[PDB]
Amino acid sequence: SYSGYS
Amino acid sequence: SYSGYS
Amino acid sequence: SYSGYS
Amino acid sequence: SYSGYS
Amino acid sequence: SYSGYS
Amino acid sequence: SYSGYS
Amino acid sequence: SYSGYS
Amino acid sequence: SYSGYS
Amino acid sequence: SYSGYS
Amino acid sequence: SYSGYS
Repeated sequence: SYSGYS
Repeated sequence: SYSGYS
Repeated sequence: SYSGYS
Repeated sequence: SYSGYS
Repeated sequence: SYSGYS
Repeated sequence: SYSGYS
Repeated sequence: SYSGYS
Repeated sequence: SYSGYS
Repeated sequence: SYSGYS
Repeated sequence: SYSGYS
């Protein structure tokens, strides 16, 4: 998964 | 999954 | 799933 | 699912 | 604002 | 703001 | 702001 | 801000 | 996974 | 700011 800001 | 801002 | 802002 | 703003 | 799952 | 999963 | 998973 | 997993 | 800012 | 995993 990805968590945060892209 | 993705959580946050893209 | 996706949660947040895209 | 998607939850939020797109 | 809030966007996503709580 | 908050974006994502809490 | 917060982005991601908490 | 915070970005990621907590 | 990725957590943070990209 | 904080970016990553805590």
